[PDB]
Amino acid sequence: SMKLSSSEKEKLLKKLKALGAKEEKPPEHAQYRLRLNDAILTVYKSGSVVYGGKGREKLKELVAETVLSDTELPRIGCNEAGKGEFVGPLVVACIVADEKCLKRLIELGVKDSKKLSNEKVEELASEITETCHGKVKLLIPEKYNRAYSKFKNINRLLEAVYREIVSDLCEKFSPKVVVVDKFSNRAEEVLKDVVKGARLEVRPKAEDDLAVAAASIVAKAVRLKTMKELEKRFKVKLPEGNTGLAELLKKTPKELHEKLFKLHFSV
RNA sequence: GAGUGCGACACCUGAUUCC
DNA sequence: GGAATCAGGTGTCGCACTC
Ligand SMILES: [Mg+2]
Repeated sequence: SMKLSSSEKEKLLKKLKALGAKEEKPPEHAQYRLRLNDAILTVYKSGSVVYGGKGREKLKELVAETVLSDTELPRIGCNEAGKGEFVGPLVVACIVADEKCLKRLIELGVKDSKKLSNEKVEELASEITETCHGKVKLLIPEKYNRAYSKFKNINRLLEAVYREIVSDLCEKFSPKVVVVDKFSNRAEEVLKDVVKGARLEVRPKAEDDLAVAAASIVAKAVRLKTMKELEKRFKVKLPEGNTGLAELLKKTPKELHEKLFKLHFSV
């Protein structure tokens, strides 16, 4: 389920009441629950909005209208995966959302990839990339390790990667807003001068933004796909996160380390 | 030692909808 | 009994940064 902002929750509630919806007793941690005919809408205090009952089409459209009314388009959301994992690639993804893309993300109930299973992520990423334009920078470990040699700091590397993608996408698409996770204290500073006239937002919990969340899903799916390829390529079994790393280091032939791991890590 | 942000991974428990 | 959605919480492992 997607996450509504504070203003959207309030505007959605008013809108649904204004066309007759009946308030019902909300479940634990929910803000409100409305019935419209036989369709149920539940909005959690977190902002997550959940459809229930039957004939959910009218509810879905009303939510879409609400989110569309206060979301400036076109916009870009930016996110990375594989940053803190010793094994496998670093992936930076940016998604450009126009109206058709935004409506799609809403329909899909898109949210932060951290809250999604692997199968859900792969499924959603293909739905996303079928509708939205975007750009992905993939750094498999062999490439990552070379890039890291020049930067000697992951934030500096991330800055360079984001700066290039965002600059190119802004020149091409000229969005009204650019939103990105605060991945370093210097990220705003680096991105400020490549976004042209767009409003730039660098902030924590950036995945509350639909386009940022869509980007987290794409970046994560690219990582998962690459992890599988690395496994078949080097005939090795790999953990998606940081588990069993000391043993994995010993098990893995030394000449494959630069091809599988982020060597600068101390694990 | 304690935090913040980013990246995760692995679990527990409760609620809701539909069949 | 099955599919799914949400929420509150626990632990572990990394890079960067602050006190
Ligand atoms: Mg991410």
